[PDB]
This record gives sequence, C-alpha cells and structure tokens, in this order.
Amino acid sequence: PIFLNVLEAIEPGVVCAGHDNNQPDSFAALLSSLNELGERQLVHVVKWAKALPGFRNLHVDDQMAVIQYSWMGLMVFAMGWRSFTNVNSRMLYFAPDLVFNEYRMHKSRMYSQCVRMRHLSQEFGWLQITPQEFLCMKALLLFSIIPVDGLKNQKFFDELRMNYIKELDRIIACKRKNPTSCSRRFYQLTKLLDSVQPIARELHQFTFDLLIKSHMVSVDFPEMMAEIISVQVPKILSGKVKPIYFHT
Ligand SMILES: Cc1c(N2C(=O)[C@@H]3[C@H](O)CCN3C2=O)ccc(C#N)c1Cl
Repeated sequence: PIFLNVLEAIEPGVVCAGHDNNQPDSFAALLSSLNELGERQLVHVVKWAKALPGFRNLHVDDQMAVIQYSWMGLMVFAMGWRSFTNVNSRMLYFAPDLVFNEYRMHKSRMYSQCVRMRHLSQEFGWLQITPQEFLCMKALLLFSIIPVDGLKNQKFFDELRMNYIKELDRIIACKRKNPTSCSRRFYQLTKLLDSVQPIARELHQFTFDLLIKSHMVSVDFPEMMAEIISVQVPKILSGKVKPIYFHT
C-alpha cells in the first residue's frame, strides 16, 4: 500500500528526554525534563505532520494550529505505544532515558493522569492493536481537534480527515473480518481514539497550571512549549477549540 509506505517511512525516531537519571528524583527534576521532552517531541511532530500525505492541502494558518492543538494527544498516543511494545505496558516509556516507574508516577504529581496514560497503553495489548492500525490511528489523531468556528479552510480539513478515516477502515478490513467482525473492531479502534482526548485534556490543564506557577515550583519551560501552552492551550480549555469524537 502506498499510503502505508509513507506513514512508516515518516514515523519519527527515538527522541531522548536528556534526563539526568543519576541525580535524585525530585518533582521539578522530572517535569523540567518532561517539558524538555515536550519541546523535543514537538519538533519531530511538526516534521512528521508536514510530510504527511496531502497535509499541505490545508491552509497555511491551519497547518500550524492543527499540529499544536493535537500535539499532547499525539505525544500521548505514540508514548502509549512505545510503552506497550517496550516495557509491555508495565511502566511509561517516555524516552529511553525517561522511563516511569511507580515511584516517578507519584513524584511527578501526575500519578492518576499517568494511571490513565498507562491504561491507554494497555489497550494496544488488550485490543491487539496492529502497527499498521497504530500508524493509521496516530495520523487520523492529528485531524481530531478543531475550533468551533471552523478553520480558515474547513472544507480542505474535513476532506483530508475523511480520506484518513477511510485509510483506517481500509486497514482494519482485509482479513477474517466480515459484518459483525468489521463493525466491531471499528467501534473499538474509534473508541480507543476518543479516549486519548480526555487524557490530553487533563494533561493540558496540568501543564497549563504548571506554567503559571512555573517559578513558584522551579519547573523549566522551553520557549517553544510555553508559547503553545499560553496561546493555543488556553483556547482549548476555554472551549474555543474542541476535540472531534466519533462517539457520543
Ligand atoms: C505527555 C508527554 C509530555 N508531557 C507534556 O508535554 C506535559 C508537560 O510536559 C507537563 C506534563 N506533561 C507531560 O508529561 C512530554 C513529553 C512526552 C513524550 N515523549 C509526553 Cl507522552
């Protein structure tokens, strides 16, 4: 398949967080690094998204927005998958140097949101998600959140999102599936995508509050990341931009 050649051909590489595992595990130590990973992962997502099939049909002022609104979720999705394939959903494999043990889950103060992220990671296993299904879902994921008043050129956006929903269905369907089998895996796969949204929302809020009190707690925020968290994220939380759920 052509569409799959590119998806796999573009899948990023091992991005390291550049954490100092030697020094102890302070809350600040963790997040100042998580944030740094955010930053690093952000860049790759841009190069990934931009080199996506038909991605350039979007309006210039829509390409950037689509990516920034969707980066947490995307970072979450892939991260869940790394965890799965690597530590087998036992811990959260943020990066090779930033792997989360139960201790870290609690020291980051994100224990719970992490329970959630690890939960999603387990679905790849439980549901037996396929690398081909993962890649397709990840891509669609990007086209899963937009402003209520629509983008600059909504028509291109939706057209693009339609072609993606179909690539997903084209992959899930091509084996022992038929009727109840096809109209069951699609429900779950789309049910799995919807779940990343709630998690991203809670991560958004955490990060956002974290940026405001930033100094009070001595947590590091990169130029790039901080902007998004102050300009695009507020827009999500206030309601200006909302996710796109297949269900409910
Ligand atoms: C989710 C997340 C974050 N992440 C974020 O970007 C926000 C802020 O960094 C604060 C908490 N939170 C995170 O852990 C950073 C990097 C990666 C990767 N790889 C992921 Cl999956």
